[PDB]
Amino acid sequence: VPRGSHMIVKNGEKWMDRYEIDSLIGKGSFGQVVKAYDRVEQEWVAIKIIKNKKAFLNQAQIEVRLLELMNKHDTEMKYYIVHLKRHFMFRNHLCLVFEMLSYNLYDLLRNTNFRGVSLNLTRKFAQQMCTALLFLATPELSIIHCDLKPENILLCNPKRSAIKIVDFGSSCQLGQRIYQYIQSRFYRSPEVLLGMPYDLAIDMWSLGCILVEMHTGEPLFSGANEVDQMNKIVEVLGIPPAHILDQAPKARKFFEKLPDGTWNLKKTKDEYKPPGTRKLHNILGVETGGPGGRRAGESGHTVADYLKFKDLILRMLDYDPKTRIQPYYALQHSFFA
Ligand SMILES: CNCC(=O)Nc1cc(-c2ccc3occc3c2)cc(N)n1
Repeated sequence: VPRGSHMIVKNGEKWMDRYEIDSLIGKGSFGQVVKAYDRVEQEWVAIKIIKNKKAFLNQAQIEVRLLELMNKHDTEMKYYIVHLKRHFMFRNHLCLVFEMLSYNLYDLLRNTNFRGVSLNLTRKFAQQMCTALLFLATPELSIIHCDLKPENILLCNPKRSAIKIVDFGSSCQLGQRIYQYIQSRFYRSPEVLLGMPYDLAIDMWSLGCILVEMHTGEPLFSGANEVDQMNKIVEVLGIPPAHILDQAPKARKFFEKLPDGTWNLKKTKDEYKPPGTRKLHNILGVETGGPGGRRAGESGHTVADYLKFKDLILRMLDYDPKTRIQPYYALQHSFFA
């Protein structure tokens, strides 16, 4: 019986006279993902090997349940989610076999030297991701991904724009609270930072942050910690509405109520641009040739195009989860006309 939690996986070995292990795709907290040739079906597969650890096995069984639940819907919208082919136990690990995909949107950014992809490619990713979130919002699913980031969105094919969402290991359904901390820090919604109730709208917040990053090459809100995260959000979007902060268990982690009932930023221990002064209009370079002016004198990057993109992003980055744009309405936006 092995001591480590990780499965020993030797490149070139063959599992169950079926799966020819080629290479490691990536390692994580959960375990690893290996590229393997399925000799029975004659196709490449990504095998997700879960660590022999109770927390990770629990997460993986939830991910299996949610993926199988999505599998039974007929809609074309379901193909924006990675397809789980099968799962089995092997050398005492849960193994999930997925369709082989290409590299992730962070790798795509690194291949641009973090200068960003075109607004035309950003629009394509945006439409597919809004369609995927519409699928998760199906009432019988009502799945909150809770970890949307460039690394969990993968190209199907390296030469094409088709994408899929992977990793439902931190996911839950509408009304559940399972994990102390949720969302990757850069992509973490205000409601989660403020310890407030969360629904499917937190995934739309993450998408808004991701889409700006895909076009600029840099994270919109790159917090070192939760206080820095909230402060960088405030630089762009201003002090959150009073009706939110007044109900927020963790309002006083970031803000203080003054005697008039108005909220300001909490004092530092002892740096940020004033609230609302880091305008998204200028981050995107709407009037100034796009990010760093590098898009002036390309097509598909007009002021008209940028204004529609910014308007949609700011609807996705609404502080109020009740009024934040929902996938159904985002798809009708003139940005997609
Ligand atoms: C490191 N981030 C975690 C992670 O890789 N998770 C993950 C990855 C994959 C997956 C599926 C197909 C793939 O083709 C190439 C890589 C790859 C990963 C699927 C699921 N459900 N979760």
